[PDB]
Amino acid sequence: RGQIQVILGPMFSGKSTELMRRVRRFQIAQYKCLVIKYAKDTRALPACLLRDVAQEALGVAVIGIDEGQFFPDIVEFCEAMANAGKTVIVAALDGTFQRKPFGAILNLVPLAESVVKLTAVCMECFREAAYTKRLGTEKEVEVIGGADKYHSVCRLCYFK
Amino acid sequence: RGQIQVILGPMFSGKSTELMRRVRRFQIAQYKCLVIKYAKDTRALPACLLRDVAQEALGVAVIGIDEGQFFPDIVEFCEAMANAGKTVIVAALDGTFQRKPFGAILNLVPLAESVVKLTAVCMECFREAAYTKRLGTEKEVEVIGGADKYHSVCRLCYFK
Amino acid sequence: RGQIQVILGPMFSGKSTELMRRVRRFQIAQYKCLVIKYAKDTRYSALPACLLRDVAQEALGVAVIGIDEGQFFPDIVEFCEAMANAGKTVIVAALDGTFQRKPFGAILNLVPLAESVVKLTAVCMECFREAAYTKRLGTEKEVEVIGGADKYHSVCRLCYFK
Amino acid sequence: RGQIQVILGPMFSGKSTELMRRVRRFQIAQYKCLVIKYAKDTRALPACLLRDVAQEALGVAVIGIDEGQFFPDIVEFCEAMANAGKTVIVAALDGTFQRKPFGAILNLVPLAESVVKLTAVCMECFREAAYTKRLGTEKEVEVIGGADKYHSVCRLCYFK
Ligand SMILES: Cc1cn([C@H]2C[C@H](O)[C@@H](COP(=O)(O)OP(=O)(O)OP(=O)(O)O)O2)c(=O)[nH]c1=O
Ligand SMILES: Cc1cn([C@H]2C[C@H](O)[C@@H](COP(=O)(O)OP(=O)(O)OP(=O)(O)O)O2)c(=O)[nH]c1=O
Ligand SMILES: Cc1cn([C@H]2C[C@H](O)[C@@H](COP(=O)(O)OP(=O)(O)OP(=O)(O)O)O2)c(=O)[nH]c1=O
Ligand SMILES: Cc1cn([C@H]2C[C@H](O)[C@@H](COP(=O)(O)OP(=O)(O)OP(=O)(O)O)O2)c(=O)[nH]c1=O
Ligand SMILES: [Mg+2]
Ligand SMILES: [Mg+2]
Ligand SMILES: [Mg+2]
Ligand SMILES: [Mg+2]
Ligand SMILES: [Zn+2]
Ligand SMILES: [Zn+2]
Ligand SMILES: [Zn+2]
Ligand SMILES: [Zn+2]
Repeated sequence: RGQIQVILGPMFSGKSTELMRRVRRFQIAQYKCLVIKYAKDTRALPACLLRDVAQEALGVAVIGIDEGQFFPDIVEFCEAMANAGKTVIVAALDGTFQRKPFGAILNLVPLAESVVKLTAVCMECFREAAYTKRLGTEKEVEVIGGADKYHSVCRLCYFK
Repeated sequence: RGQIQVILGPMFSGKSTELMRRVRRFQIAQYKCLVIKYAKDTRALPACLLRDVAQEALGVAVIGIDEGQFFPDIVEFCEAMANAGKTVIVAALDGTFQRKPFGAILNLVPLAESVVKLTAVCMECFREAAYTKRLGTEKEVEVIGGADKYHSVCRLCYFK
Repeated sequence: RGQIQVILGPMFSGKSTELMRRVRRFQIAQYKCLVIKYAKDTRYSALPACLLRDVAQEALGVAVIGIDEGQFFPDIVEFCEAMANAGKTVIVAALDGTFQRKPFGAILNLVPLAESVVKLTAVCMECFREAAYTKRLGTEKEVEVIGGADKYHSVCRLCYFK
Repeated sequence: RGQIQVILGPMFSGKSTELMRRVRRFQIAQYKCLVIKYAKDTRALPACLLRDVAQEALGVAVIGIDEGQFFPDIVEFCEAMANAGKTVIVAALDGTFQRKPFGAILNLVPLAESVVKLTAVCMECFREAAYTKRLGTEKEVEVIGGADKYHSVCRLCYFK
């Protein structure tokens, strides 16, 4: 009985922490677990493509993926692992700094048995934040960074 | 202080009921409300394009949209209404009978402050259902119908 | 495989609507369902009862039981626990707090027995932010006073104490 | 604008982890935070009574409380702090090993703006667990321990 669970939200909403909470629940109950992280975010197997890690994932019952937006093969991997009877849990940004779909990640939603969107605190007005604002002027989608380069932000502060 | 809330799920998960629950909360507190329904679902203003109802929506504080996947202008409408300070609540299928994104509806996710995926009961094995199976052989995406044409289904029953 | 699900929240949060949404999911899938309402709440908008024991026999022939306004049944705990242990799905909509923000009857005893517990939210009728509580408008002091928005406001913390 | 949030669940459901997730959200946004833990669970200020820690809590905007069931003054403390404009977040067991209310903790529910009940994995059948079973024969409520002394369990496994 396989499954895909998706944890969405802006930056600073605790997506990775929620991923680990969910994974630890199975681990403490003696399930074999594997967590995959995107190798280029360096601020628990590192990977750039999920296929590079698929043999390790096959010998496990529960798979966690952190920063799923950066994996070009996120959809085919999760779907194949869930159909092989694995529980797959994915933490990911739903939107880029432009509030557009981040990579292929939203194609998981129609495939998922569970989808949640977490919330952050607006770093500018301190209300609830749904979005991520880029502070600099860089235009490319992939720019690795933390609170130095990004603010979690509400709708009003996003457009300010 | 505008916002977009999205209620996703397969068929038979009570998306419309949850939309009404949320809308009634505001209405009981004296907010002016408008509910829009897709005119072609024959099975509360009917509409085929949201632009056709934009004038009525402008004089209201809370807008509910049922079956949002069928409006080709869902994204621009919701984003415009939320930026104009309105609370927009959207009930929508996330997936077609093929478990692919239904129209443009997933582009709302990165723009929404709240996203939830509801669950149905599998009509074939009676466990939790996340998907919709088409019973017949028709291949086009838009085919209006209820439990006579569709089953809410789990992963296993979907592929049976 | 029985179950207790609990839907909490202040007044005007849509607890009854969420109850019905959950019950209809099972019904549309061919499960036999029963909904029980508190007989003394005769407000405009499904078996009426004052004690859940009085409808136990009907409940035994069904797979899914919904209970509206569970706070008013003195036998809520033993009924739900017995039905869930007999393999039924029991769904309970109830106020968690009185107008005094105190536990409403025996209803919180269900929480340690329940596999699912949610607390819904209302809109503050005085400042229009999120409301978690119910304020009584009049001066009556007894717990049980039936009424709607004529007698009660859903209210935030600050408006509750105003 | 003060607030009480309550995180309930059986053992091994990640209540502490969810508490920290929520606290870190505020901290990363520059709020002053304090976390209080029950001093007698020695498996972040330790305390036996919340009143012993009330002066520290007054100089802070966000207060987290771990294992709230063990503080006899949980209700008056949280209510007082929330009315003073603080955000109070409480992780706690809802039920003892006998599935009875654990201390005074349920009296927080009618005072709280947010209440959630987390789930664990059944350590005996591996389905969803809502309860905690004591493995030994000791009869007193307070017995500190982990997976050595307790299993998270479903309804059926609880009564087996
Ligand atoms: C918004 C955005 C982020 N990023 C990068 C910045 C970060 O390195 C990474 C975000 O990782 P996350 O793990 O999503 O960021 P986080 O740790 O703040 O979130 P959480 O607390 O929820 O775990 O993605 C982009 O490259 N492009 C973008 O448009
Ligand atoms: C799955 C699927 C449904 N449909 C149609 C069938 C229905 O008429 C409509 C589904 O609308 P819904 O409002 O999703 O159906 P519902 O009433 O069961 O929903 P709920 O109980 O959650 O309120 O879309 C398609 O046209 N194509 C598809 O691929
Ligand atoms: C708060 C409170 C309510 N009541 C009564 C008033 C109502 O008759 C009943 C509350 O029923 P509800 O069904 O909780 O109220 P509702 O129908 O407005 O809420 P929802 O939208 O969530 O369904 O209890 C008391 O008798 N004493 C009290 O202290
Ligand atoms: C069920 C139960 C637990 N305990 C004790 C045992 C532990 O020391 C403590 C457990 O509190 P928790 O913090 O709930 O234990 P946990 O670490 O499993 O929690 P989580 O993973 O959700 O963060 O309570 C009792 O004393 N009596 C009881 O009846
Ligand atoms: Mg991260
Ligand atoms: Mg519908
Ligand atoms: Mg009601
Ligand atoms: Mg703990
Ligand atoms: Zn802001
Ligand atoms: Zn099935
Ligand atoms: Zn208010
Ligand atoms: Zn079990």
